[PDB]
Amino acid sequence: MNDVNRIRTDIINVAKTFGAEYSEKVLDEVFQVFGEQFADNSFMIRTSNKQPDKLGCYFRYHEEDESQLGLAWDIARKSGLLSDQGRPVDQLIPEICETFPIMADGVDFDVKHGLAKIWQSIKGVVPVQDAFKLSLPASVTTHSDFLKNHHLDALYAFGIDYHHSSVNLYFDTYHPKHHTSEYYKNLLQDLQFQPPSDELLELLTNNGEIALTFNFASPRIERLCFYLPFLNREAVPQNLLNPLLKKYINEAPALVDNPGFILGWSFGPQGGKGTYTKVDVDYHGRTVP
Ligand SMILES: CC(C)=CCC/C(C)=C\CSP(=O)(O)OP(=O)(O)O
Ligand SMILES: [Mg+2]
Repeated sequence: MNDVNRIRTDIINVAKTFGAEYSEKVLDEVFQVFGEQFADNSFMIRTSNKQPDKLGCYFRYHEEDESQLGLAWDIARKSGLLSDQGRPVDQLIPEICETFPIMADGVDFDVKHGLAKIWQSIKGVVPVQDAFKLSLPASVTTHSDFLKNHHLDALYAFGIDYHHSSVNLYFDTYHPKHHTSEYYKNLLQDLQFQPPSDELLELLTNNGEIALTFNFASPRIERLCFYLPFLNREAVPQNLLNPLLKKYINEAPALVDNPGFILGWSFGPQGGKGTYTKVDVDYHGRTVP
């Protein structure tokens, strides 16, 4: 119903409040094809401090209704919101669906630039080596031993970023080392990424998902991401947050009195790009639990 319009209104108010580059011409075209999937599925609105003074704004949804799997890529292609510009990421979603059983779908949207990402989550966990036969970046295969050595072993999902022509591999935290802070300090050190704070190293002991980004332009792992859920606003560690992101924890729209959040900590090479914070609000309240 109006549920689509509440959502669209909320995104626009979020961008305007937090200084995110946005286009309504682009938001309209997205909502024409997808607005109903935002009302009917697990749905989150994200901001990130990729720049210190201005948050960018994204909105995402996951489809887990089995009968609807693949519909998102079909309607993104058919609608024209995702074109096939020949780039190496353009074949990845078709390759994934032939190789693995798919259990959930998702697409990510940039509020200025439109459709940014497509997700596929495997039916179950697979050894990351099973992915090596895809046209993934060469940096996945060349890092097979690193992956094994840090138990980034258990692949469960893909993100295909058509904006940055990169690939996120998502790993389940199966190993007892994945619940010790020392592991995350040593992983980040082995990558020569920005070391994390002590507050975050303690929180990371409860960590749930680890993601790594590969791109076709680089022989290097580009960045990694840790993710943690938080049951409501006040559960979120205020001290690890940009005053703009503290604000977002307090004002972010939801269709529920006190929504949960997923936070993401992206780390990149020390002294470079890729080390910032992502804040997703559980807009229906039915995703973090
Ligand atoms: C829509 C759902 C269920 C989850 C989306 C948010 C989440 C916790 C993880 C995947 S989004 P992410 O990999 O963090 O995107 P990038 O930072 O790689 O651009
Ligand atoms: Mg659904």
